[PDB]
Amino acid sequence: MTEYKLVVVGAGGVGKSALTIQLIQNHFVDEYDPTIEDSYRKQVVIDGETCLLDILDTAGQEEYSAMRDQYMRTGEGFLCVFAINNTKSFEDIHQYREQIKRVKDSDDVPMVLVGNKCDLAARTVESRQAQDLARSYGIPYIETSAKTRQGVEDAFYTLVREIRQH
Ligand SMILES: Nc1nc2c(ncn2[C@@H]2O[C@H](COP(=O)(O)OP(=O)(O)NP(=O)(O)O)[C@@H](O)[C@H]2O)c(=O)[nH]1
Ligand SMILES: [Ca+2]
Ligand SMILES: [Ca+2]
Ligand SMILES: [Ca+2]
Ligand SMILES: [Mg+2]
Repeated sequence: MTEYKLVVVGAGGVGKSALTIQLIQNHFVDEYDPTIEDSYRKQVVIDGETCLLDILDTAGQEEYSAMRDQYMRTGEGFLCVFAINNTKSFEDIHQYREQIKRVKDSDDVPMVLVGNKCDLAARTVESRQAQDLARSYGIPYIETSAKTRQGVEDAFYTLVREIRQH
């Protein structure tokens, strides 16, 4: 079976862990525990292929972002996450993308842009704005909620499909 090495990156609090944990363990994490670096592994069937997802959940806080560069180097695809109720996290995305380009030493890295927390009504980032950004990078935009499960499978699976196009 093929292994896919997925990396989840973005600002602190945007819901990286919650998204990952919702995909792998099928429940919502209500509390906020800042992440250092954790991995998860699940065998899944995606478009007929049995594959091993290896997911690295990275830190978003400056204080906890110690070995992040080194860990991200082996990533085959990256989930770039912001929260639709946090404009600064959307503004920060470019910096995460620049870091992926450094760490992979390449212009062409499989990525998906993710607007998380789409269950909340306090939207400051409109879909159209995220779509444009994603369009400039040549990647898709998917909105997700880790709370309701909406788009969660779709976002990670799309990322596998992006890696397959590489
Ligand atoms: N309503 C809602 N809340 C969410 C969602 N995703 C995450 N949260 C909430 O936001 C907080 C932070 O989520 P978490 O996954 O820890 O964020 P993170 O990106 O892994 N934080 P860090 O970068 O510090 O590791 C948690 O209290 C969590 O319940 C979502 O889709 N909807
Ligand atoms: Ca819970
Ligand atoms: Ca602001
Ligand atoms: Ca606005
Ligand atoms: Mg986390």
